[PDB]
Amino acid sequence: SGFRKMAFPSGKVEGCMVQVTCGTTTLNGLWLDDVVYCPRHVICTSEDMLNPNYEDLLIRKSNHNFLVQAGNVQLRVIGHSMQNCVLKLKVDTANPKTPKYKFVRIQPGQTFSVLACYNGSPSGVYQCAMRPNFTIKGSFLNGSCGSVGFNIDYDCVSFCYMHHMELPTGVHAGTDLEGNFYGPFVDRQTAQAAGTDTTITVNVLAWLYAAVINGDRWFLNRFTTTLNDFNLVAMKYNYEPLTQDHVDILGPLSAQTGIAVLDMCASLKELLQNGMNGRTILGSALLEDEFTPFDVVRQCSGVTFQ
Amino acid sequence: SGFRKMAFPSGKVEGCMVQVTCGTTTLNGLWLDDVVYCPRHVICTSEDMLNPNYEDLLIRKSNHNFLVQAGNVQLRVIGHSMQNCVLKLKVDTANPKTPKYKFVRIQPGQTFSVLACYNGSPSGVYQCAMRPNFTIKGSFLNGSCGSVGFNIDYDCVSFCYMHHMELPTGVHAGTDLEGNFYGPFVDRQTAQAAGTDTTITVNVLAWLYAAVINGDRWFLNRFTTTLNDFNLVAMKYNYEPLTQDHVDILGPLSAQTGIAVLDMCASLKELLQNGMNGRTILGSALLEDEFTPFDVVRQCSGVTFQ
Ligand SMILES: *[C@H](O)[C@H](C[C@@H]1CCNC1=O)NC(=O)[C@H](CC(C)C)NC(=O)c1cc2ccccc2[nH]1
Ligand SMILES: *[C@H](O)[C@H](C[C@@H]1CCNC1=O)NC(=O)[C@H](CC(C)C)NC(=O)c1cc2ccccc2[nH]1
Repeated sequence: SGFRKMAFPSGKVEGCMVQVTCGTTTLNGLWLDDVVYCPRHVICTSEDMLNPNYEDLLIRKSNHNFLVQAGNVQLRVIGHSMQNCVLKLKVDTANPKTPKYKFVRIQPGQTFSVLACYNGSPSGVYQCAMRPNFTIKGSFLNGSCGSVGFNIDYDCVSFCYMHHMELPTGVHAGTDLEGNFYGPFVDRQTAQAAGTDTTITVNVLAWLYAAVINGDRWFLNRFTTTLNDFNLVAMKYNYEPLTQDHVDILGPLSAQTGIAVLDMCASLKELLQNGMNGRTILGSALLEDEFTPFDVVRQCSGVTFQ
Repeated sequence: SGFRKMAFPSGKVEGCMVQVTCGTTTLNGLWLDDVVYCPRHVICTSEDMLNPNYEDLLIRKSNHNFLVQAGNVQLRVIGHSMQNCVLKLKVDTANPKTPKYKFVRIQPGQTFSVLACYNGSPSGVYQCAMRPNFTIKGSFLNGSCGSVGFNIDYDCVSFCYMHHMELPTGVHAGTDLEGNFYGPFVDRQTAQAAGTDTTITVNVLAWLYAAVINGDRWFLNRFTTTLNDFNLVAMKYNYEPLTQDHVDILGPLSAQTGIAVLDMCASLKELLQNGMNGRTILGSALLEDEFTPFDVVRQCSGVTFQ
């Protein structure tokens, strides 16, 4: 029993982190096979960062300009290219610790583990969700760029995120491993807006199911509702609209608990309309939206990887 | 910027987890050098667990009764002993992945990372605090026993916790790596009480400092207070009393932020007396007590390990 925000074990990713230095800027890169991947803004001076012409800046660079260090060892750069907002450095040595991996672009509302790194050394791990507005609520300081987000499926690491930026609102933005930003952001030193941060309704419902499974049922009420009526409440509270595919997703959880999705929608409606009256659910005084249905199932049925 | 519950990278510990089977009971063991450590209740039948005589039960066991599997490989048990509530199995093979390690017994209020495991395979990692009442608020199912808690200091893994039990209240109990329980608990299948769960006052203050550092300052008030007066509020709210050593601990954070500890105590007093008025601090509608001063500093100054 019990329900916690849980990250994937981080050992397969730890072995892939390197340090990348160009001039004075140091950040993290990901070393898979004979390629190191890092944020292209590593080539920027403090001045360049305001309005960079990355193509011109990259032109002035040669292989030997890039110091790629994996521990106390220097890798030899034999090639470089820019892909969207990521730099790919070709090196002469395949990473002997390369795990089975793929690059994926995750959808809003999905979760992943971040391995927060500095100077190519892992610092810590935590779980994040890609918000509907394509930001994450992380913990990142200067030096953290190039830290990656990932899921583990079997023995296969799916990399989905590389860290680039912090927004004025204190949230975080970055790219997939092909260098395309999640959301509207650009890699330039300007204050940028993510827009309204809507709540991941399906995730909240998953978490309510988790609560029930774990014996917290006080918020269950006598009422039911309809999708359209529920959503008419959702919209008001900046909740993502609930689709029928969302209902299909929640199906196993509904089935395991004996509680209809629309009944749970009704209980949620009351919580939105009434708040929680200074009570808690799974130790929180707020509705939590950063667990997927999958996350709930896996944690409530003790799934593993290796 | 940003502040998250963060675990240590788990790679050095992943390589130390094995599976231990005796009869039908399977759980996790920790494989360091030529010794595997696991909960002694692995030797129990469902019946035995009610009122076990571990010495008698262990007598009926021989080396060959213990199946220790590290991946698809069986280790050879050449010796067994009981130390308090932990079994030590001597095996013929030193773990080639043994990290630099020590066993420590942590104090109430300190944090550690849990690597939650099933069948000797890591499932996930999260941060916990040892509560004043010697429990932790984890996520553990049947099969999780033998999962370990740890800190990383440099390249040295300090193991501090092994999982044994879930209490009626849904919290968790276990031992140090010498097999002495944290708290009053015993390894028998009886409902056991942890007693009043007091709040780690010094940790709450650390977290308020973290909030300030991160720009959330709304709860700062115009007032100051004294230790004795503050504590007279603490006691009422089941907060651990604040000592002067606690003040010394918070010294750097006070110093970095320009906010006196007793001023912060005053702000805390108002929050205890007034609540939060449906506002949040670092994304929480509750006062958080599972970050140490050290945790705050390290996360706010990006400390690393490898
Ligand atoms: C890379 O390590 C670093 C990560 C951030 C530093 C603080 N927290 C972080 O997550 N990224 C940057 O420093 C980037 C670099 C640009 C060129 C992509 N800049 C920003 O995050 C940035 C610039 C800026 C300007 C106004 C308001 C916010 C803001 N954020
Ligand atoms: C070991 O994997 C297992 C871990 C718990 C199962 C559910 N969640 C857990 O964290 N530990 C046990 O099953 C132990 C075994 C005893 C012999 C030490 N038993 C309990 O946790 C237990 C027994 C019991 C009886 C009444 C109320 C609570 C309670 N918990």
